[PDB]
Amino acid sequence: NKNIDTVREIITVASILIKFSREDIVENRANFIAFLNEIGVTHEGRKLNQNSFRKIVSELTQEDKKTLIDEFNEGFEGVYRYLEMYTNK
Amino acid sequence: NKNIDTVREIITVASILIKFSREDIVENRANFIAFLNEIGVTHEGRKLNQNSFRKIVSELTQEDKKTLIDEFNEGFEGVYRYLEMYTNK
Repeated sequence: NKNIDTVREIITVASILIKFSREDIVENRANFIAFLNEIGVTHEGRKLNQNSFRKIVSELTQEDKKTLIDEFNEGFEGVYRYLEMYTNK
Repeated sequence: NKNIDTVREIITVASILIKFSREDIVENRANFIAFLNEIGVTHEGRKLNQNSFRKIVSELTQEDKKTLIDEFNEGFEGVYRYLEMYTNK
């Protein structure tokens, strides 16, 4: 629906790669975007574009992030340092 | 939010698993539920249970399934064969 929904399922997904200890895929946004289209993570039901990716992950409000922090306590903490930093453009 | 939302992020995560050729996890609902508790797919802001898992996948409407067909073109073709057959109880 909005931005969080998509970040949400890419949080789980990239924590798979963290679970398997393949943080290298996570370590670059573009490689990861490609990876996104490949395994089929969509935004608003559409394919996920390079610019429109960066706006989803980065431009979130504090609210959206608190909502992730509340539901994905330990999970988002770690992987959201990773996801944030690797798309510090 | 609703059942579809749940299946949605769990879909992409299991296409990760078949990307890595780890269909052993996908091949049974229970192993998958365990893995759901691992990576942290939380449904209605709550922990995902064995019975509550089977509802999310099963009770979907034809419209909900068609919704995933339309939004997750490539992915739900593949993984939703797999996902559906392995939880025909």
